[PDB]
Amino acid sequence: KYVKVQDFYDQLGKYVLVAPGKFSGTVAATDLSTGWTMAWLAAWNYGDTCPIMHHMAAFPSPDPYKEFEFVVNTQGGKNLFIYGVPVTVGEGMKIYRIKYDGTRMNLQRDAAEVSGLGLGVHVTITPEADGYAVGDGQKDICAEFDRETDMVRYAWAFDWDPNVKDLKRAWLDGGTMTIKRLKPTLPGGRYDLQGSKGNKIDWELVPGGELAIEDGKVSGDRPLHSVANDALVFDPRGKWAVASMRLPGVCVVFDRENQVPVAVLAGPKGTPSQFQLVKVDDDTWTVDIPEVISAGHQAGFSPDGQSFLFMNSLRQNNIMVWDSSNHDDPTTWEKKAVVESPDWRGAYPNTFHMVFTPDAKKIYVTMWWPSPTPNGIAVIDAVNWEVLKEVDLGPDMHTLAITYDGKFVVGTLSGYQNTASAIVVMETETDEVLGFLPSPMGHHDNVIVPRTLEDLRISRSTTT
Amino acid sequence: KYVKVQDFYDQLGKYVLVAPGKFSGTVAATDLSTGWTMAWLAAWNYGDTCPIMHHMAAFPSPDPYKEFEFVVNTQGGKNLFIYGVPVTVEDPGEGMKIYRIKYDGTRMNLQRDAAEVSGLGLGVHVTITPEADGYAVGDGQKDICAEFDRETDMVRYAWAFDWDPNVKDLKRAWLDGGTMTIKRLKPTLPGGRYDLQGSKGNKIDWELVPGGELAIEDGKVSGDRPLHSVANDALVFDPRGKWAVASMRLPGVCVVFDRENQVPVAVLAGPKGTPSQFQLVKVDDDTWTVDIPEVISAGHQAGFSPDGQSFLFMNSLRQNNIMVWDSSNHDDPTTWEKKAVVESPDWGAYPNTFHMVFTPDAKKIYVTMWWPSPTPNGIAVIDAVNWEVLKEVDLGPDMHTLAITYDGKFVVGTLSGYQNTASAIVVMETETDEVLGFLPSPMGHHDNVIVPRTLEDLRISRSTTT
Ligand SMILES: [Cu+2]
Ligand SMILES: [Cu+2]
Ligand SMILES: [Cu+2]
Ligand SMILES: [Cu+2]
Ligand SMILES: [Cu+2]
Ligand SMILES: [Cu+2]
Ligand SMILES: [Cu+2]
Ligand SMILES: [Cu+2]
Ligand SMILES: [Cu+2]
Ligand SMILES: [Cu+2]
Ligand SMILES: [Cu+2]
Ligand SMILES: [Cu+2]
Ligand SMILES: [Cu+2]
Ligand SMILES: [Cu+2]
Ligand SMILES: [Cu+2]
Repeated sequence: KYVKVQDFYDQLGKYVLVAPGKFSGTVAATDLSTGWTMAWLAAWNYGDTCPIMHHMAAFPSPDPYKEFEFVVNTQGGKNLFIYGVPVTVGEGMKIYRIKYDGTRMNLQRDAAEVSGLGLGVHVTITPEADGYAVGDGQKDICAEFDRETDMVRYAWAFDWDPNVKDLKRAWLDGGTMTIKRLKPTLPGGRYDLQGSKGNKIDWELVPGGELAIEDGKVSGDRPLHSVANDALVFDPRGKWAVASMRLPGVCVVFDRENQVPVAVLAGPKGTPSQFQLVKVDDDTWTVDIPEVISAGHQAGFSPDGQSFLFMNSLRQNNIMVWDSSNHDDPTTWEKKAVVESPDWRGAYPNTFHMVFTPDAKKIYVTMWWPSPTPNGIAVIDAVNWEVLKEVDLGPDMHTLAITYDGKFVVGTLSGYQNTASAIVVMETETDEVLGFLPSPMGHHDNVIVPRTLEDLRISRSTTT
Repeated sequence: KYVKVQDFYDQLGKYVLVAPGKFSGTVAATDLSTGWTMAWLAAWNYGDTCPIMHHMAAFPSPDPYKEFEFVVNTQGGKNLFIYGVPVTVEDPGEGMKIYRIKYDGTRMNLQRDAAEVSGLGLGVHVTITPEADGYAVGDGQKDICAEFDRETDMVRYAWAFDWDPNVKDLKRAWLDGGTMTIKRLKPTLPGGRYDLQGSKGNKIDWELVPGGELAIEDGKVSGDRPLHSVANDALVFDPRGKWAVASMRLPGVCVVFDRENQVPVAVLAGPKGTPSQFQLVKVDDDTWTVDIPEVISAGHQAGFSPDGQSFLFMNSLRQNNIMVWDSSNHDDPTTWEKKAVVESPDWGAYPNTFHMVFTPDAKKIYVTMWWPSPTPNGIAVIDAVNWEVLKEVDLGPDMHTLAITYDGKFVVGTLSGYQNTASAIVVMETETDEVLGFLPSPMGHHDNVIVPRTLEDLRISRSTTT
């Protein structure tokens, strides 16, 4: 007579959802098979004073219900003032290490404290699970870190040198981006880059962002020199990592072990496949970009690593795909398809998160707009590189994760920090929305805890 | 062939849940007909220094999807060190804020701290007046309660309470009895305002915990005046109007008050094998006393059936039961006689039974069964016509409040993981009392409400019970 919600959870299998809350200041893991919050943690409790918990990634655990670790970072400073919240008040850029122990979440350490390097945007796990990487776009630094020591393996620092020394034309009329090896300054191999240290801009570029800096609405010490770095993502086949740079519309493919950049991929339609990487000294490389056609954002590899994706955003909205089958040489990576839609012609929507099915035949991609247009999810034919369908969901759509058996896509909507928020679930057989679960959180990220190294091919490792 | 969770919600109705988060420092509204959080707020975002969001009560609105308003308080100080979380801030904000918050159909807005308006900060239960024309808050660290005007946030009246133990050692301070003083608390600053914000007036440094009466007796509760505590909890209202009843955990008595004339009228004695009442004696225009010979159990949960004929006060700890008064004589609460106890062979020291909700017809009540970790907590279903336990169901760690859908169809509760482990929203239907399931809830809720539509709704919301 009465409808039981456990009938709903039962289909989804034995999977743990974890998501950070941005302005809520909490991080929260959820049992998708019973509907319980297994545990949550509020950073304010540990003396954090802008706990804007931002991006996160979970390491594989052979049994998440007994134990899992993940990495979650924060933002602070003037990131507080960006959204709808009439705030009346900490630099953020903390890299917290946290273990769920079968019962509670336990803060283990701040790794930006250990390493000396604080970084505010995407967190990713290595394909080996022996490390993680973070990027930040206020400092324009990404680094891989060791799992065991929380020390930096390599860090890279990026600078824009505009052709036109004015914020309106700084990117459009092109210029030169410098790829620089960033080395420690402090005793014991530590950096002096915690919190604010080394910010070029006093807050992260939000969506629609590149215009705000162009038009001068974004203060800081060096905005003419921003490239806004977002993510360092991983080739699921090892060796390579790719740093995405939002403003000049490029990714750089780094060699992981040899600690060198190897290819610079060009994002927009109307550019070749790659630009031309140019060694200056041992620590320094450059790349010429005659004009920037569009700012890009989302990047990621298919889980077999045959395919490599960048989202152009705003000036163009599409998905750029490269042929990445040659594991051997990323200089040989060539454009193979572009994903466009008639519905992508305007300034919005934008496509800033994704997940693949494990068989590499579909992607699911978020579709973002400011209030009030509702946001949603496009389904991508990842073989034919075609839009299959677009379902509208609601306000402020963020990330997408997928249960590892390929069956459900678990997403977050985060209400611009001030309105409706939720977890949406979508089955992947016929892509019907099964519905929404209460998520009183500002999530800009979400994971299902993975069990295996292979699981990470579709977690927060290969894509953001 | 897939189950849609939308079908779960489609049955629930057009109801809107609100719960505060305690150590999560957040408050959220959930739409029970869709799954969505409608909005959430994070107090830290407003320079709140200890955002332990604590008790809440919501005002009726013709359409809560268009607008509702609520009241939410905070705790600060050594309350932070109470739980399993190894908080690291040693010298936290004082809490005792009283937030007025409006949901405008899109978001939550912090209106004002009513405790800054009035000068009177209070940390425990928050309840709405049944004319919905104000609210009340109580507090067991400073043992004061008070009704506020909804429109000015100024105090209508405030009562301080103080204990004078027969035997002046913390072990015997309540068991060997004593005398409680009820004192009219008048404002001492310009603008009709009190000087009682933050930790001001604290007699002990934390609200006593369930089972806590022992911990204070043993000298384990620090503070200025631990011997002079009564641990006031709540000021709940007769839904017929007229009376507010104040609950005192350590003496095991509730004081009935005339809300319009601002005098106490009765003192109801909680424990089995005490009379109905104890003699309320008048000293002067501002001061009453009552002698309690000996205090045989601490009490906690206190409130009224939706029709006002019954008033309940749960003994907790030394006895565990539900004490029930014949409260039908709305003209004269000196005539309120005990008519029944509720017992259970499986009640006690624990479980501790510290929240309740009635059905709108006043036929059943759902009461919380609380234990420390790891004993499963849950809900007991009571027969309120016969005064018997019908059923108990096991749910999970750290059960807290109960609300009910206004058609009377779904009890909706919260479990709060001790601030550190599992937490959820619980749905249970009232026709045959089955547990329909759980909804993620990442908060340490000590309260939750369903936003009422009418004045009649409130009789089964945060107004009559806590
Ligand atoms: Cu982000
Ligand atoms: Cu310059
Ligand atoms: Cu991003
Ligand atoms: Cu190879
Ligand atoms: Cu967004
Ligand atoms: Cu973000
Ligand atoms: Cu996002
Ligand atoms: Cu209903
Ligand atoms: Cu309480
Ligand atoms: Cu004394
Ligand atoms: Cu209470
Ligand atoms: Cu009357
Ligand atoms: Cu509790
Ligand atoms: Cu409670
Ligand atoms: Cu409480």
